[PDB]
Amino acid sequence: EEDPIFTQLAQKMAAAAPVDLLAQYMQVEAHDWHNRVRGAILGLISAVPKVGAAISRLIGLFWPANKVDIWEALRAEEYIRNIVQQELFEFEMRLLENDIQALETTVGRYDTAALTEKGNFLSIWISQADALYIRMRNSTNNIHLLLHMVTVSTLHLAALHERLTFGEELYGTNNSTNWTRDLVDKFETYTSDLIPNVFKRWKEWRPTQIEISAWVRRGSCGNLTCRPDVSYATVEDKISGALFSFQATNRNSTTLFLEVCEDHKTRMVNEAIADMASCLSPTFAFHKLLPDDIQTQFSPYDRQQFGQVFRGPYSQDLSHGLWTAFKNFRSRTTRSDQTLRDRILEVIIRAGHHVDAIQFVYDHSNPNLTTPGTVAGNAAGGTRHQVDVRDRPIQELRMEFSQDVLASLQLHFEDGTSTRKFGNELGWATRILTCTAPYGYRFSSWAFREDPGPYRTTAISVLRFQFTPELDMPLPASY
Amino acid sequence: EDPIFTQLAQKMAAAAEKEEVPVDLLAQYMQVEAHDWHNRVRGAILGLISAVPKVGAAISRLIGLFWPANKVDIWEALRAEEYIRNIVQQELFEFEMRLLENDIQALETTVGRYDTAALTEKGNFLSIWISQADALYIRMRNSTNNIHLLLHMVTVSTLHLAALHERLTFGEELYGTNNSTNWTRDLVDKFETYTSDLIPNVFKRWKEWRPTQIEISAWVRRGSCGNLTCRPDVSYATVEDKISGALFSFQATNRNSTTLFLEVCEDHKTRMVNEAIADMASCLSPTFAFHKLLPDDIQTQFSPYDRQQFGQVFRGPYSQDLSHGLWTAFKNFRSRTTRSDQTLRDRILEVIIRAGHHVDAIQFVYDHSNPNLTTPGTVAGNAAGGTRHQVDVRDRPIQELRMEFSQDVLASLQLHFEDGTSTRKFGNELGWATRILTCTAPYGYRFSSWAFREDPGPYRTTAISVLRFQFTPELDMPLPASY
Repeated sequence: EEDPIFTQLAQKMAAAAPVDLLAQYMQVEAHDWHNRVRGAILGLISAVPKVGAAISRLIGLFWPANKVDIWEALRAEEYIRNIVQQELFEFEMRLLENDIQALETTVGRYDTAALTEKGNFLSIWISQADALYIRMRNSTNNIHLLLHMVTVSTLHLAALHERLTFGEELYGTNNSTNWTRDLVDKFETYTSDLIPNVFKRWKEWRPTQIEISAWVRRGSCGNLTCRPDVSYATVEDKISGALFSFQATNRNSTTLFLEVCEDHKTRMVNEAIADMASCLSPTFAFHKLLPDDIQTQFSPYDRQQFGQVFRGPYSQDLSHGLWTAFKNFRSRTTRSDQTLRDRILEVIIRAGHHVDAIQFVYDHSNPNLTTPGTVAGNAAGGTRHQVDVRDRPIQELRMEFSQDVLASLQLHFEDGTSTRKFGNELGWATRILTCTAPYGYRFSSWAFREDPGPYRTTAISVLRFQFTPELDMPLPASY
Repeated sequence: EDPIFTQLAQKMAAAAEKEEVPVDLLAQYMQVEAHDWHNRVRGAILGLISAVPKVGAAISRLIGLFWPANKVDIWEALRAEEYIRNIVQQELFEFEMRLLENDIQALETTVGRYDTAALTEKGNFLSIWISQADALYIRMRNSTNNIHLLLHMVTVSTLHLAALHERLTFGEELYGTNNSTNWTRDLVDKFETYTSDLIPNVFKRWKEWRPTQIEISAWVRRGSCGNLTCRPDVSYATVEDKISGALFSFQATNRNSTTLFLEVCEDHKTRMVNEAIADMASCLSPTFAFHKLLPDDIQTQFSPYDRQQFGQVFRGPYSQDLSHGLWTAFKNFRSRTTRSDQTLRDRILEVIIRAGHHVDAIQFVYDHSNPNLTTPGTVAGNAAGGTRHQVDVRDRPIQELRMEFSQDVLASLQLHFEDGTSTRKFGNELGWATRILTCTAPYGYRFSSWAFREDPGPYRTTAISVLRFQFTPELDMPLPASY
């Protein structure tokens, strides 16, 4: 007995025939919790001017009849395994169970209350949500509860928004100055203090779980041969479990492999920070709960912490698991594009057998003009492809590496459509890597390394992509 | 920088001037190093027959491969074998090797003494080599963790048979007497015990153990009507390999069952076991060349390897469903093949690929008793659909197959050849691949057969949704130039 959704998706792809709607749906499900939190916030802004209407929608998303609840949906978040230790926030949540049930009881009582009793339950809701967040924030394992803090802060500000929006209906008085100040103050505490500061503590911890080991065995002449010196190094992430091993003979050095190991650590930390930033990105929509007339007085998020996140770098060298020889490893970018403009209008790709050139083309203060990015690679080589990405944001970039350089590039758009693969039309890809936008973030910039390629022209050997929060990200239909 | 990387870079630049699709010589070299131990063992065996019969010459060649000046030794080359992490526990054979260190050191002393000795002294040292080599293998065989020393057994059995071959080949000028009858019987007897008893039987014990490291767990949390909602029943299942660390997770709401996900978890376990067996089979494949050490006139009297254990190994199955890590709903999972091609013929002459937007049909064309004729295999998929691509794989064996999956079916196929050249990608010329999977022949094995599952694709035609590839040992596999 199959779940009917898979049947409908198979028929929908037949009807369309095109986009892999099956894969599309499952990628939405991977971010179920994320979509619920965003869905609940968007509901508070868009919903009919009717007391409890938006809150009823929030309850439907967070505590549906036929689906997992918000707390267990949280457990299944795609990125969770790379950023926090499941077992630690499992323990903390056993201590918070009765406080969470109490808050849920109050949320339910507000929903079912007559208008004359709603005001009382909302006050209790506000207090309970406030206390529950303070508990999580004061916990020894607070950094592992960061997604639980996104959930509770959402419930807190939902109630504060409800109280301001419908305050005269709930209480009768005109205390809108107080109701406004209360929303603003708790908005500030979360978005300017508690979320950034706990994220900073988390960011200091995450790299400590990646251990670099370097050692040597001195050569030995005995009966049969003279065995050479062997220098070794390993970089292991205890969270993700990713392991990269290096060794080189006829060398006696504990420093030889530190640079490439540190580059791998930076890369793993980049991936971890981007994942966490994504999971916190729903809190960047709290800004939209503030009255329109004061929205320009507040930042939607802490730009130092969340303004810039990275995936990669990517290279043929960075993909190899176990080295038996010492190479001049292409393990990081050596050139960064402009970052001032954070919206891409076009991507220019020159390509023949390999990728000849990449240029991001950004927006301009004057919306009629554009800001040409740095030209990576050979500006004269191959065929020039101008991909207009106005009205189709980039969701994923696929890179193929061959002969130690970038062989091809392909863009995957938000709606699931894609470009042609540019370069390596006929050839075999040694490595295939997919750079996926952190959910809630857009491509904002990039960095690269250039090297002489096998055609004795400038090739792109290393790529790293930079992202900034997307404050106007559309949700899937069902949300 | 190691001078090899600059050399490889220059060679690819030279080739780029002439060839439309040049070979990744860098990747090619690094894939040879990934199997350094394997290549050394094969190179050592081959060198006994390859060399014009000259006393000590083949043994000198073996010593150069096993204990070089500017590379790691045979024992540490072993540790770095690509497949090792999927098959054996390193800590367990580390523990055993510490107990065997002084015996290995003794055998190595004797090998060096044989190599450096004058002709009149060589004979004595070779006899000591034989005794020490035999004794060391029995210690590994009798070992508590013998299954984890299988690659070490491959190494010692090579050293043991190398010496027995040397004694038969040069026995007259070593010892003076002609005892070729006894020397033949000794080589045959040890060849037999290794290839027909000890390697097959320890492999059987290993094969019994490897599946036990894969755990399947199923449980349910029943629904609860409290204050604010009625929480639904959730059914869970997991399949985890404690060796590779591979983990696949399943859950479905509004279902109360511990049986729902057992079939898909069992199919994952079967797939994980397939990949492990193929990995280990590859590692033991150099012992299949022991046969070539036997005198030409008796080679037809012996099997080069145990066909039941090593005749057929598998990689996959591969499908879009099988690649997904965490499921939040129940699907009719496409997790195993439903139809296997013929297996009687085990040499492929051609692969026919029909493709349009996706792969329409695949057919393997095998050898025939009559070398003028062929044996067309079963046609998988839509025999009429797409553009027909006939790939002649006479003179270019298949090293790797690349599969792209999109819309729950096979979107494209691409062939990677032994020499590093490839075909075009057939299908999905302009599209985005949901999943990309590479099926790499176990090193020492060639593609011998395949199995598949068919499903209706999005274009209302028969599509290929699941692929599994079967392999048989390649007894005439060439070595890289280096070896």
